[PDB]
Parts: sequence; structure tokens; C-alpha cells
Amino acid sequence: KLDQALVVEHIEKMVESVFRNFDVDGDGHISQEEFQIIRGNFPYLSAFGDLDQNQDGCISREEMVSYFLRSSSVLGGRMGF
Repeated sequence: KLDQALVVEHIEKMVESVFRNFDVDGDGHISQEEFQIIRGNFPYLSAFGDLDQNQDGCISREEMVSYFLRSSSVLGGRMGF
């Protein structure tokens, strides 16, 4: 069986889930305060400097999307940690 459709919908919904997850204030960008308190319960995320190259303290679509294709391996993006 192919997971093409499975992960296609999961990926698209993933970027949309994170984009809206950290943007509950409807600002269009991830404010430092949002990631500030959220990181306190979600240490599984990288640092601002890694998510945003410009270090604007704000995460855009290109940052999350590029991050999905950035940390993307053969099909997904897992190593074993």
C-alpha cells in the first residue's frame, strides 16, 4: 500500500496545524511570546535561530514549509532519537 495520500493530507494538515497552532492570535506570524510559553510544554521543537534564519522571532509559512522540506529525508524525516 502507498502512503502518498496518507502523508499528503497529513503533511498539508501538519504545516497548517503548526501555522495555526502557534498563531491562535491571528497575527499571521509566530510572536516570541507564543513560542515563549509554548516551548515550556513542547521541548521537542528547535530554537528560534533554527526555525527562522533571520531571527525575527517570527515564523512564516516559508519557514515551516522550508523546515518540512529541509528536515525531509527519503520520504519522511526520521533518524531514531
